[PDB]
Amino acid sequence: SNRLDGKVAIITGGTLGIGLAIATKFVEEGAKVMITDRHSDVGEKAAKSVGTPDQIQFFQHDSSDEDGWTKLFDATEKAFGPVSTLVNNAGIAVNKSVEETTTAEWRKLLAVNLDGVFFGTRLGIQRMKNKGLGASIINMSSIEGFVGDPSLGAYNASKGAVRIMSKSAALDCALKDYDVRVNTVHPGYIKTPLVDDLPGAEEAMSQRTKTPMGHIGEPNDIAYICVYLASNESKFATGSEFVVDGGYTAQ
Amino acid sequence: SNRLDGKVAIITGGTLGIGLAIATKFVEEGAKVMITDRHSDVGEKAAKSVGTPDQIQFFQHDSSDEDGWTKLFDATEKAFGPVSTLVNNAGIAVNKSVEETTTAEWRKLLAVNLDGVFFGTRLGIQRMKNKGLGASIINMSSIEGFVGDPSLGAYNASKGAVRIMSKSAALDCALKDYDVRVNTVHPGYIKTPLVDDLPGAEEAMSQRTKTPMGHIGEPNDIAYICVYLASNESKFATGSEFVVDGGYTAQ
Amino acid sequence: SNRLDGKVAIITGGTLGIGLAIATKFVEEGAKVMITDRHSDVGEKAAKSVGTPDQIQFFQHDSSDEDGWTKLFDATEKAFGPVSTLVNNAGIAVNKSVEETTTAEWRKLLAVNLDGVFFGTRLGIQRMKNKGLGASIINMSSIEGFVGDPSLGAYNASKGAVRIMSKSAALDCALKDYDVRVNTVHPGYIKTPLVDDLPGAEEAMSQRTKTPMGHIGEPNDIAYICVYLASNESKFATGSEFVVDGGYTAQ
Amino acid sequence: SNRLDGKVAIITGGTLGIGLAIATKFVEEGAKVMITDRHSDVGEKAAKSVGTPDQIQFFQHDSSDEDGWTKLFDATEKAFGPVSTLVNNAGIAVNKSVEETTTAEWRKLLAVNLDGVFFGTRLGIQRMKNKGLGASIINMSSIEGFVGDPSLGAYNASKGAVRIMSKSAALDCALKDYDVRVNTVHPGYIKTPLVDDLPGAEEAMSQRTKTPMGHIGEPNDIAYICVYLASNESKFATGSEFVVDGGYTAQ
Ligand SMILES: [Mg+2]
Ligand SMILES: [Mg+2]
Repeated sequence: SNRLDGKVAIITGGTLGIGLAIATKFVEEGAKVMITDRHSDVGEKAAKSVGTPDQIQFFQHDSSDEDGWTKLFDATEKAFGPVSTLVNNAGIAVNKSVEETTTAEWRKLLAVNLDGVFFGTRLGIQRMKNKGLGASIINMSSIEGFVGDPSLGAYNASKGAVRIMSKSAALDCALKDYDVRVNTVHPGYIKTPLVDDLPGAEEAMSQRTKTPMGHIGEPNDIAYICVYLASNESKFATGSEFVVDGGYTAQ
Repeated sequence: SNRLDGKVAIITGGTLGIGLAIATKFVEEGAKVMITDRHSDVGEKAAKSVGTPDQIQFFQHDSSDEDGWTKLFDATEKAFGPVSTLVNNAGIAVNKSVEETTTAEWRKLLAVNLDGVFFGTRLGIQRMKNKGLGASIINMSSIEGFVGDPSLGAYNASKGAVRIMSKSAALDCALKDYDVRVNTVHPGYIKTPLVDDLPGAEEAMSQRTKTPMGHIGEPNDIAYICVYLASNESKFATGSEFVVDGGYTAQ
Repeated sequence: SNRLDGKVAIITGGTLGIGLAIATKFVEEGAKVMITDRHSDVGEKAAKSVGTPDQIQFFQHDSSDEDGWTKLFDATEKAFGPVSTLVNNAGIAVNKSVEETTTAEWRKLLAVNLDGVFFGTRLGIQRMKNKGLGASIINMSSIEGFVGDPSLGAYNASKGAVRIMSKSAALDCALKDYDVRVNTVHPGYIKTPLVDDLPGAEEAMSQRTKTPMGHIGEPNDIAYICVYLASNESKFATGSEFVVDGGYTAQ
Repeated sequence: SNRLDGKVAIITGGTLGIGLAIATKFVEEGAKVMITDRHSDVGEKAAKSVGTPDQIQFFQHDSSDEDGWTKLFDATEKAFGPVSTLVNNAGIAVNKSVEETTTAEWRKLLAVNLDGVFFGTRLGIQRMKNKGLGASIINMSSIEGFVGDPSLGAYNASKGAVRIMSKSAALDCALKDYDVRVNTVHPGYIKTPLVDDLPGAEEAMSQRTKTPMGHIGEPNDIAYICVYLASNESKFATGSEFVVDGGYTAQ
């Protein structure tokens, strides 16, 4: 409890699965939270299921929407004060090999998975630097950021981009003493909407040959590592990659 | 000599520096070559300086231009026969931190560095698969694909994407027995015409803290590794990353 | 608090610096702790400074001493019950390049840094498996396990071995459902007793060219990540590497 | 041809499989070669099957034998002149998980796989530095140096050690302008005599879930990459890892 005391966090795609879990644990640790999503209907209900308006609120926003990012930060700051933590968790997947990926699919996935993370990270640095907030930007990546998958071409590209782009940002912040850390989280297959949208994915990735533990993880598995990265407990961690994949990339 | 016998290669951005060196060594090894770039002035002059039309030719093209990619393959195949080797070397850089990167700069760099490589790789697989050519796609990455640089935000992103996207393509090709290999080359600092126009550039790059050897490489350093990857000598190498950085990433 | 409720942990080299910090946080989180070292004086004094005998105790032991490992587990189990957590933190360093390393120095460093971790890990698996303890083995590595250092030849070797050997153990435990997780922690430069004994050491370590943040970390920086890995919060994390180096390996 | 003109190489375990292939390609490229083996039953037959005494010879030696290393360098230098290339290829494997590994098996495997490579690398640097030979030390590693295997505990450890230890050596040599490069080769599964003796070995290694290409490699696959690393073609490559695993580590 209170591991995130005084923190003010923004979690994109925090109305379901992983995002929702992170929001729940964040509030549980004393942080003010603002979750985002493109569906206001479910948004409001998700925030309320986690806590009261004084601890968590919802803000309709598409991570690929650049201008919206500024409005998202203004609303969050106006409601809870200066933002200190950002979790770029919103993302989509396309079940296509590089060979069979259409340019439309390619641009659509990168708009969210890459441009969106870029927009959030860029603005996050500008808004959270030099304010003694112990700012932390957590960029949700994936095991798909370390290894490839024959049917996740576009996805693999976006995740590999986020992985290294985050290091660049981490270095710049550290070298300029911005008081902003940047790190990536690389979830292995986790029981969530994105995976439960990928035909037979959970069954396939439960096989011992894919996930050594013989089962996939749960949203809280990612929420806990995010709490650590959001808290001052990891004040010396920046530009690092934290994997929680049940052994997937160990073999 | 003849380490690339019978090969037909396409080299984007092969009219200068690294690209030109790869083209030179490729022809030298018996491969038919087609180099590209948007500048026909230097392009046509470059091809002729390497060899005659029967061994090497120039094709004006912007790697970011999707439709052009099909015309590029048709022209090459029409001149030398079925393409068997593709080197995605064309790329640009922006000297900006993630924080100071404009969306215009971001999209412009990704259009060439990411979309361009995606377009080439996707079309390459479709055209070079299942033809007993011993097809090989070499995606030029960088050390900036392994580690970040505070002032190369966008660049880092595109190189990180190419790095993992290439593994995806490598896997799909192998698993489907397409007879197509996909690997990435990660050059460290290389002494090129552009580098010479920047006062103190090579100087800073040669600092022991950056490049342990105390000096940067030359175009041929990258050409030689590309020869190996283009030849049947590396028929068992796919989805791998080959670094030639003077020890940059060793420390 | 109580993030390690019911846990029984063994921490080698837990009488000073990092080890002592891990022990402090562990007890603080409700875990019973047994620290080890070769100096009884400092050891007993250390345990008592952290807590009472019912929560923490000391056991004189050399991690390189194979037989002692069994006595260490028996004493810990006899005092607090079945061991569920093992932190292989004891290690030594030699300031020598590979070229100038004597065979005696080489064997001496590997005896502790490699054999010692092997002994603890091997026995740990045998003793902590299949007991519903949520067992966790944390092998202390280093940034020197990812990158090399011209003056830490032997050290680099032992850290590189621990890094991959741990993945092997992690996989075997997961595939056999031993209820035992294995992960490595890779600290960057940390303000340890040794570092403070070397005039100007923290200075060289703090150079931006080495640690981007401009300063080294503190013992608690490593203790916090160890708490996460020891708790059920990371039940889906195994065979992974967690880095806390102030940006050292990011560049 | 003549890609290793003037080179004088030593290849440990060069009387069979990979080692023999490397020796064959080296001589074929103009290098003088000395192959070693712990045993002498095929040493002469092997060298003679590759070429005449003026191009290749055999020297009985156990890589774990420290003193023998000096005699090996003297014999080679006496026969062909100053050694310029060293390939630490001799190694052994134990099919045991970390949990089931005996201390005897542990020490035995490390003596050859780790100590042996250390002995060769250390002496190599001392003997080949500052002589304008374009010296190159190639330390044979494995995919088991990047990822773990539940039944190769000790093996994983030794390969992870060689992987990082090599980087240390590479840095020291580069920083001190020793004119010695150090790199590692990480073969995936390779069809070797030993493999043919294990029933169903190639079958299990050819599973798509293990090797995406659906088949393992051959000795020449490793010989070719070694030629590149031994020649001046890779004068700017040092401290790097070169993987040829048929896509094993790509997924
Ligand atoms: Mg580095
Ligand atoms: Mg893998």
